[PDB]
Amino acid sequence: GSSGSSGPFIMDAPRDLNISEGRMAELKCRTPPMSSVKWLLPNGTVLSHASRHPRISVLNDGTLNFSHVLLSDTGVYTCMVTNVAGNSNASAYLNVSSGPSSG
Repeated sequence: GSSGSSGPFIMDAPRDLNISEGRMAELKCRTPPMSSVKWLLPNGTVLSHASRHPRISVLNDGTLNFSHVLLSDTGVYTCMVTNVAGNSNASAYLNVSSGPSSG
């Protein structure tokens, strides 16, 4: 993001999230109309609306849902945003702990 008040072309940017393994997670991310939204994985790859990934599903708004995060999914994700006006991207970390959140 650059100096100013408006900022990048991301109404909503993702932030470090903490979830357990085998649960539904989501990355807060909002993108404007007529824009290319995607997500890069810490494993060396990128997904997008087109992608037919079962777990990693990119919603319209531009949110990254996870049917069930795995201990191997733990890492850092980056959301790319390309628009005829400008280009911007954000990052975030996802923690996956094996087992539920109870005693």
